Amino acid sequence: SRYTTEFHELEKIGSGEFGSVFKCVKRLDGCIYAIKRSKKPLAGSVDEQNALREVYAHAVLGQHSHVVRYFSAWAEDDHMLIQNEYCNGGSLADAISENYRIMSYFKEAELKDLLLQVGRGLRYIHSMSLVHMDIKPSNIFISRTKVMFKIGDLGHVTRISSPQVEEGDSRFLANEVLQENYTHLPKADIFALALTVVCAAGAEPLPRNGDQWHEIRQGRLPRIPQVLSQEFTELLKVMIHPDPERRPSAMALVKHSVLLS
Ligand SMILES: CCN(CC)CCOc1ccc(Nc2ncc3cc(-c4c(Cl)cccc4Cl)c(=O)n(C)c3n2)cc1
Ligand SMILES: [Cl-]
Ligand SMILES: [Cl-]
Repeated sequence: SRYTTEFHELEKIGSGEFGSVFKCVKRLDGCIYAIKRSKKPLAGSVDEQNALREVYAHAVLGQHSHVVRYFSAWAEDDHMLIQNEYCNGGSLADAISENYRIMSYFKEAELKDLLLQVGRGLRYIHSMSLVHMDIKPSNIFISRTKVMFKIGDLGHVTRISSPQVEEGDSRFLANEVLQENYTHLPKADIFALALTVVCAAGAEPLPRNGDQWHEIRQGRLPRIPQVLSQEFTELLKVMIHPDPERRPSAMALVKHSVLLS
């Protein structure tokens, strides 16, 4: 078994439809990795093409400081194993839940930092003519010890020039993608990033549909209980503009003074 030969398993850190994710130490280098272990997808299934999008996204991208690093993938014993960088801070979804548990929150400066850093990850992905298509808090990961945010799960990554769109979570989905308009996909990532920051900011749980859903896609920003400066707030609001061309590109985002300050 390559998995057991190369690695010692420390604890399960995720599970779901499939499979599990384990925190492991690699024996040769003594470093900690996250390894996703699952039953090998049925040939031709959605789960397989997700795994395919992921491997081939990595082949294009290689490494970036705001993208969760993909080291290796292999299959053995009717399982698929995917080795990633371990982010010791968990996902942004975890951190938001923990904030509610203990009644903490992200200060405005910390929210801007989140926005800027994920923006930097999108800038790189977009510059390679890819789009992520599943930005949301559970796919943003956190490395600490001083904090780095990284984009995880490239399973929905597709090409701008020949997009195959597996829709993401309807809570974070821009209206034009739902309308099967795939001509501005980088701006769907920007949209979802705005709502991701809004979630991080303490907003009520986002609607999956209904009037509240549609109101959001009209460019109306959900209520945020923290007082944010008006400049920060207006930047979030423009990121969910109904006209995607009025949303900033990631390039424009990471040069924004409100964020760099
Ligand atoms: C620490 C105790 N707890 C309570 C929250 C259990 C879960 O806590 C976590 C601690 C750290 C992480 N970090 C982490 N770091 C990297 C990955 C990478 C993948 C990943 C992805 Cl997104 C795609 C393909 C392959 C992999 Cl390994 C992953 O699924 N998870 C959960 C990942 N998780 C998480 C929870
Ligand atoms: Cl098993
Ligand atoms: Cl641009």
